[PDB]
Amino acid sequence: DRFNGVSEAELLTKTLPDILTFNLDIVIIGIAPGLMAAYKGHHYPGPGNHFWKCLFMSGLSEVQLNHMDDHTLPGKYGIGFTNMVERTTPGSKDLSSKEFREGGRILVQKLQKYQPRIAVFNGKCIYEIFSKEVFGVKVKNLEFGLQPHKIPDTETLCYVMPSSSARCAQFPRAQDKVHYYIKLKDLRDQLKGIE
DNA sequence: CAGCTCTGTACGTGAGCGATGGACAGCT
DNA sequence: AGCTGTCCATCGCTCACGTACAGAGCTG
Repeated sequence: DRFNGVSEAELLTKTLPDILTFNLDIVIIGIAPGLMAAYKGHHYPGPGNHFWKCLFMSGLSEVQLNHMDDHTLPGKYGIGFTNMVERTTPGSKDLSSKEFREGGRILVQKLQKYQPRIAVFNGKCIYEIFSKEVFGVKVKNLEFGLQPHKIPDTETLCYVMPSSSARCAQFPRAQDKVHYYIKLKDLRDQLKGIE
């Protein structure tokens, strides 16, 4: 067993709650919660996931944080959390086309409410669907980083990063993703100097 | 033909897991 | 000196909130 006696079937019935507030700077949008997040009730508890490590190596967090700290982030730092698909999935390749499109609609309504300065898509696959469904734009070479469109009727920017999951071989280490988190830290700073 | 879409497949790290064995202490 | 167990170091192994790209099958 990997979940201390809790069956994987029980975990798929559990959900992970969003941590959203008004006047946030950053909203971290994951694909869908995984088995460990459903179990813990916290964001990115995967012992090999790069999220908390990249958030420190980049300087967004001044100390080395963990999943139990996610609830302190909206007030201490200005970071929020939400997901494209709400349902617990053991992987991104288990989700269906309809599910993501249902999620894209429910996600855009959330962003139009809370209105963060930057919406961070923790995964490229979810921006592919979102761009097509919300902006009617399907481009050949989709890239990471700052995107050209703002969330409809808001001033929220769209930032895309490789998934913090250790699954992708194209960015094998946390060190290989850290660059996007630093460039995100710069965008937050550039925007915070509005005056 | 040229450009598009949908789908199948391969790819690097490092963390946790269960199996295994060598060190070492306690007892004859 | 012989025997027996526990502790822990370590091996082999799988897996993680994906990504990119080749190719078949469309379509203009």
